[PDB]
Amino acid sequence: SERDQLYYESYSDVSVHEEMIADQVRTEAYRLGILKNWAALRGKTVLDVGAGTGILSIFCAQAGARRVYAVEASAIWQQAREVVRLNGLEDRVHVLPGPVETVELPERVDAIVSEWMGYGLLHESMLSSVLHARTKWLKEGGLLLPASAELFVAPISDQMLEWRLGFWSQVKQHYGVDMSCMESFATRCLMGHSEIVVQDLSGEDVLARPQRFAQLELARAGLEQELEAGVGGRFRCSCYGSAPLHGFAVWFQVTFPGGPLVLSTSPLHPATHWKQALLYLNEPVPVEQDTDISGEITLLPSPDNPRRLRILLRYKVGDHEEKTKDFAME
Amino acid sequence: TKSERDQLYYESYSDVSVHEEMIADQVRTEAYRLGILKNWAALRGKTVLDVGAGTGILSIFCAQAGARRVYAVEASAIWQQAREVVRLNGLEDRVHVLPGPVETVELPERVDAIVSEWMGYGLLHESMLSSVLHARTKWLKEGGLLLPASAELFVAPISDQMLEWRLGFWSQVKQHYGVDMSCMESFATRCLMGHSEIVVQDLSGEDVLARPQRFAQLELARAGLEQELEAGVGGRFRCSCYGSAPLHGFAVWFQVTFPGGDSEKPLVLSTSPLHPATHWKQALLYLNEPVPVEQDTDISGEITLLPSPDNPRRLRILLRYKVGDHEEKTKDFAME
Ligand SMILES: COC(=O)c1cc(O)c2cc(NC(=O)NCCCCNC(=N)NCC[C@H]3O[C@@H](n4cnc5c(N)ncnc54)[C@H](O)[C@@H]3O)ccc2c1
Ligand SMILES: COC(=O)c1cc(O)c2cc(NC(=O)NCCCCNC(=N)NCC[C@H]3O[C@@H](n4cnc5c(N)ncnc54)[C@H](O)[C@@H]3O)ccc2c1
Repeated sequence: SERDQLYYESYSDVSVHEEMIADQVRTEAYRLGILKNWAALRGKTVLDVGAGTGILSIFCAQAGARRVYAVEASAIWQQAREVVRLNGLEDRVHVLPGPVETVELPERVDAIVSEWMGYGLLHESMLSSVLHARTKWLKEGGLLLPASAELFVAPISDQMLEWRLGFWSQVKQHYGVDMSCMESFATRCLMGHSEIVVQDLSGEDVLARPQRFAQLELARAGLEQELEAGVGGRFRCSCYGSAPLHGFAVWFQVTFPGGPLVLSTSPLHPATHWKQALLYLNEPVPVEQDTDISGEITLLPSPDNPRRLRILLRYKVGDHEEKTKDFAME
Repeated sequence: TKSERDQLYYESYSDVSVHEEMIADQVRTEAYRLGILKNWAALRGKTVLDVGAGTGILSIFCAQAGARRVYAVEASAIWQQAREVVRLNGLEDRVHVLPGPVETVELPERVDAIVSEWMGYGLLHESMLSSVLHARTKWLKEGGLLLPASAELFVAPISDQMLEWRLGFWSQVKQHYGVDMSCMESFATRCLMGHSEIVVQDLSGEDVLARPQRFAQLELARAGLEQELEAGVGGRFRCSCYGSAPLHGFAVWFQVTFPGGDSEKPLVLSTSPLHPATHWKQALLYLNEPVPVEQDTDISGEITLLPSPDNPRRLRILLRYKVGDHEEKTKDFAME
């Protein structure tokens, strides 16, 4: 309650809603994903879980929803009421303040729309709120937007990290002072920790074919029990070539029903504010073409904080013995 | 507490990231390189104290400039890496890395010169200045050399184009997505401008609304400078706007100046938005809301850099200001 209240009012500031709507890959994907469901939303009722400024609710109205209930727990709900009023939709889009867990809707709804994903998919873990509203207020077999999330893992050779490690071998060319001996210290500092690092990679950093290691269907009942215990699964892949293996990037996509539109955070797709979630090994591990990497990745809430993402990594490079690493978000 | 702050600072400077930023800062590292090498005559065969040596790169520049002995004093765990950096370049006979605070180090001798890179954001936030002044009094010989010799503080009124774009962003949602969100503008201004925090951000010359005014100078060689630091480094200013724009507030930045010696022309390391970027960026002091001004609009007031009452290392800035015919206003800022 102390946490929930502190977590909600982190969204009472403009900067995080600005960043979300300024992410055009995200916002266009949601806009299209909603509008493309015009046939299934037309004449139907909708619950926007965590409506924020209310922009997703208004796309739902544009898709022909007859009513949208925009439920928002933080102070930003006042802005959304004015946005709705300003767009002339106060008769069809109803901003209700409070947590979706305890708000009273006038009715069960035909559809849920929500943008609930955090870093590494489940950090902040608003997903439990969405699934709570599904059970309580979505009608049987009702539409969820997006409908599902897919998790991906790929082994990586991070060019940024390389450049930072090799920075110390370059100081001589720049200023006449040799500093190559700092490299191992830079390695321990940048890789030896146990934090999930949130950073933008590109296709150049991907060391093998991405593997989908879990799918979460939002419409599947009892998925709330699974989240507390951890979701994820196993993977196996083979390296493209020779490079220092730095670890793994984890990312996700969300899929809207076809009416199929996919919002991807892959480093092979245009960048989003989510970037990717990097799991560095303690030190770089040389690999070559067809090196076999297998393992298991599990996304869990942290013991100390149920909204903080933790990731249990088990891996095995070639024949170098199975290792594990325990990661938590900063 | 102080033990909380000191442990957070040990841990920070014991980590590679902050040193990578300072050395990657080519404007800074190169100025110090030229500023030191330019003073070879003063430094040839003399002794040097490097206050806060970090990785030792400044102590090595000193040895490269002809110094016979350099004491490279560094309080964080990074002293161990600097010891290896000195050994790698074959300098451990001339450069001695000593761990710990400069306040408690014991040198074998007093020194001919002090070099230090001690400047925080807005010059004095997190400042190692008091460490440098303490080493000056205790270890520098009479008439010894200080590198850099001085710092100067500058203020300018600003129309921050990036801030403008964030303020107008909500007015541009409809053209992009069909949803009118221009009612958000007032709310965004309150968030982005209504706080009392100093914001550290890069600006360009396009942001500077009037001639930058130097309002203070710090001459490191002056004994009893220490008393001015606790009461306030500050000064008064007046300027006239270049043209029409919304006035968002003021930018504060600094330069430091190395003595000429061989060339007599003084090398300046600048953090002005008119000069190449550095990691110090600028300290922005936003008004509660934009104020429209035009060509030759008068702007005047007083700026005082102070320590915060709760934390002496945390920079506080008192801004008193007057825009044209508006009434004088004040706003009290602290670093986040
Ligand atoms: C100086 O600053 C820095 O340096 C900084 C550092 C960062 O690390 C920064 C990180 C950022 N990124 C970030 O924060 N999030 C990116 C993904 C987030 C995941 N959440 C999500 N999808 N958003 C929509 C959620 C909306 O639903 C509401 N809601 C929640 N539960 C509810 C419930 N039960 N009932 C009703 N309403 C509920 C919320 O109130 C909100 O309106 C941004 C800025 C950052 C800045
Ligand atoms: C037993 O020791 C502990 O447990 C300890 C105790 C402290 O109280 C600590 C206090 C710190 N605070 C601090 O650095 N604030 C500055 C922030 C902006 C300005 N920085 C800048 N422009 N360049 C930094 C250049 C290098 O100067 C070193 N240094 C700093 N002050 C020093 C001193 N008195 N003597 C010797 N070396 C000192 C740093 O470590 C750094 O590498 C850090 C670490 C500390 C460690």
